[PDB]
Amino acid sequence: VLPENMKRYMGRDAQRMNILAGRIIAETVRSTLGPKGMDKMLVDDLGDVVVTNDGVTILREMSVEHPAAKMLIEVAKTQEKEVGDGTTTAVVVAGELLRKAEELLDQNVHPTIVVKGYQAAAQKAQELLKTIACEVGAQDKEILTKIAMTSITGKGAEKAKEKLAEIIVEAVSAVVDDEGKVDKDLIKIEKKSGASIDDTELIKGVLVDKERVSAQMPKKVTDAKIALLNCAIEETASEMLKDMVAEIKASGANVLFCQKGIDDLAQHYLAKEGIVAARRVKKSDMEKLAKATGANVITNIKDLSAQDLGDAGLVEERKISGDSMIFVEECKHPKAVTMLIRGTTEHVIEEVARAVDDAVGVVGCTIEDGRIVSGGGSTEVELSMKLREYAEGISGREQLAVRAFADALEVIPRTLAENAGLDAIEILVKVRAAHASNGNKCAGLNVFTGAVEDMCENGVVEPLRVKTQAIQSAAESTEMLLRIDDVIAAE
Amino acid sequence: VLPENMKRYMGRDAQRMNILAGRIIAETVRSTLGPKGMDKMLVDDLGDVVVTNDGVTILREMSVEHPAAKMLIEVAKTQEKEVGDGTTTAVVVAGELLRKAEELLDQNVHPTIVVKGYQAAAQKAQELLKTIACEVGAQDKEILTKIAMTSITGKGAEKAKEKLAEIIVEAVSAVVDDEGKVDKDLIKIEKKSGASIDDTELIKGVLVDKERVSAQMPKKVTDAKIALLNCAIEETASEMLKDMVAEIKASGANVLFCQKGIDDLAQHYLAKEGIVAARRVKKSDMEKLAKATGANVITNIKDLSAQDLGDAGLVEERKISGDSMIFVEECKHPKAVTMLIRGTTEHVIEEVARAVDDAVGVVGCTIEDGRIVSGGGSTEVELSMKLREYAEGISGREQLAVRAFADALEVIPRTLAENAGLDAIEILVKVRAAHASNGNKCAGLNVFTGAVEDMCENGVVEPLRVKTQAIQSAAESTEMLLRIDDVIAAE
Repeated sequence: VLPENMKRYMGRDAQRMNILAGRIIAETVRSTLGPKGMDKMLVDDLGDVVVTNDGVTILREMSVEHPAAKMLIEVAKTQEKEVGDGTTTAVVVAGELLRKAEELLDQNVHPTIVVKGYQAAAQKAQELLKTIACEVGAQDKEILTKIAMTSITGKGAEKAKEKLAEIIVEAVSAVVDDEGKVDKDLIKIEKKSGASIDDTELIKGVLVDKERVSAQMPKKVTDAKIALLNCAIEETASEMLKDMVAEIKASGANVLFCQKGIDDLAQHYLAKEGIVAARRVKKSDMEKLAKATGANVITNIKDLSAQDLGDAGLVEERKISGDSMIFVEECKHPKAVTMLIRGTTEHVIEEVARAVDDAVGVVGCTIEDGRIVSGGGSTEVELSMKLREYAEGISGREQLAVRAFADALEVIPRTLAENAGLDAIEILVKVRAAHASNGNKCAGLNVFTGAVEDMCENGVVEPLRVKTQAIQSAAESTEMLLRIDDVIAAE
Repeated sequence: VLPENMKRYMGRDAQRMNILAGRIIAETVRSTLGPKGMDKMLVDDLGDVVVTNDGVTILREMSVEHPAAKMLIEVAKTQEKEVGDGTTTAVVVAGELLRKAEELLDQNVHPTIVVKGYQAAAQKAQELLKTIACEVGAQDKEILTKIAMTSITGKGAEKAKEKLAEIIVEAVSAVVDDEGKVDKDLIKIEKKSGASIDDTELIKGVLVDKERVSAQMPKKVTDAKIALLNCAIEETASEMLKDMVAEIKASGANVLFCQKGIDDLAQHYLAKEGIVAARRVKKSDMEKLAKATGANVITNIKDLSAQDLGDAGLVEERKISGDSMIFVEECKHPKAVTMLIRGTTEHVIEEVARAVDDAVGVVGCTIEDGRIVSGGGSTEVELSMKLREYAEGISGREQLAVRAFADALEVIPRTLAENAGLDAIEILVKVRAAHASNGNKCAGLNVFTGAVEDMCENGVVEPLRVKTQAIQSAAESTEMLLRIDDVIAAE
């Protein structure tokens, strides 16, 4: 009757295997979300040994056995590539969810009915998540720097947060054309040693990774006409390589970045005339230096010409913490802007590089939705006491659906209390009571002193595409995994 | 007396082996049919994980042990080649039927007897299944949509049932010649993203997934003379390839679709005159472009010529969902018709394409056969109560067998009760009672409210192709399988 891999589990047998798998990797992930947790150390196979707190990776490495348990990576995985933030959230409440869906299924529910609850309480939840929404519109600066600070919390520096959420709002407020499309690609993040957390600056242009070629070429130009060649100023020795260099100084460059190198004796001519030049320079390089400086990007070094060519307000080669790089400031029309990040080690620079990228992301969310929620746990307790009262509206089995799915929304505000060594059942009361009466806004779980607070007036708050995706893609993922009743296993 | 590998079973020994092999099988797949059916998770040696509801590939895969047990995919396998519908039917009430034929076999009686009831209860079944007939005409609209929607139930969308059914009945009622006959190959099924459920349409013609070869070619032709050139437009570079193109523009091709395509230089000749072309277009989008436009399909290009030639109102290359496709509407004489289909992903599409193709197979039989019946258990419970009082008719052994074959028909209707988690006892007396009385179209078992139900007056009803073959194929399978009673075994 079957063959090829076959040991077979319906009903109880089934329950066990899909609950244990999903419970598992929740426990995994429970104590990594927000201010109150904690670090994990992986090791595979290659005996290789790897500290991390962040949920995707964490289930990536760990070669899994449970196939059912494999379909749950899948649901943290599609929350990182998309939005980013909330890996954690989508998933954890995807295992909790399921525990609670066990108590029932042991009431012999018709798995039928329990889904007929958590669907109509997904849906309603949409109508809830949308109103607690405390609308503040798109380019208001106050709030931009409260969505940006929350882009920077639980992090190796949330400290900076006020200087990492400023030159960020200036750098996305400066990129986006026709209010309501929201571009990342544009904001590069360079990371150099020396400073503090607050000496991060926003050069209206492009800061690349580039020496001066020829030691010839003046180490700084004033009002410079930067060229872009993506393609060859290599030909083989004497003549060819002279005709390429005397045609750059024919058109109008002082400044040249070529994605395709330089020889010796051709930088000697470049520096003969007062032309500086930057070798090997990356095509990442190229496009940024194009919108910085103002450039239309060419093919070769042989089309290089002042007209497809830029305008730039200072251009020095600056050695910065024992490495040379090329700056390109005062930029006329930056689409797209680089933010210099001063910094600790490469590790706190990188992070203030990621505490902008996911800041520009998340504000490219308050362009397209200029909603703002709910200071982490906040909107949960609100959804709580609404959707409880929603339940007294359904009737039948779907009663017992929607009640359970509210009371498991208290999962996340709970653990972030517990992790915090707090009395849960006091605060819960504190926050719930203060949310029905203040609003969206006001109604928080602050870690610190331990009591309900204005994540708003702090503000401490996060974008709205974050909360939205994290809950939907999670919620419907764990009702798939709900619903397979029959496991015939095998490799 | 018997080789190698040996071991031998009758009666006790046997009956248990067979039955086991029977029942397991069934147990498996019972809980999968109807409103109420649950997925399954296969896995082979290879490692490959696999999620499927449908009986055939269920038993396909799962590499089975017992050679009697092998005789049991044969019986879901035939049911899928012919109609499709019902795989689950034939089979499950194949192995139930075997459970109850156990009670009597341990009764001692004469298999000979048991069979002797089951064949008269087949044949009188026939007489009952052509009365519960609620008979309409075949090219009516009402009952065309009912057939249509009952081809589109327990599925991915069931949803768009009513939109799914509209454009399928106008696609069938435009195919058929000489109201008797109900061809399938004339209805293509094109799948793109963008839309909702209800907005899928019926292009009186053919839509192919090919974009314009040559980027001179005019991107839109008004009153166009489509060519069909299966041939080679392939010659060696220069000359031979030109007078191949210059022979298209001689004829009166505007518009040209080649089964083998177009080199280089040829494109840029095509595109120089005004002639659009589509390269490596299958034999499939050949055929249906033929019927689409009106063409007679030809050998080569060099034949592609005015009269073998078509009439289409509209031919634009329109990027849809991302992707660029060639439309071919305004179709004078479609014998055969595309039906453009918008939802979701890949997946909601390809389902609406499969919820049409079964919808063109089961309207190809109320052409067939003229004739309607009531899903999920009008016909079963009605057989029940009639075949029951046909027992007290018969006298003998046969008694015993006709009773057990009726009470077996309570099977299906009842599981779909249990699976909704309702009470089967109170329903089955309500729908029996309702069906004696009101009629063959009207005594149902709606899972949703729970209660007996005018199939007919909702619009949930199924073809005839359908219940006819699924009860035949299955009945006389699983009494044949009764009747081997010795098992000598080898590897």
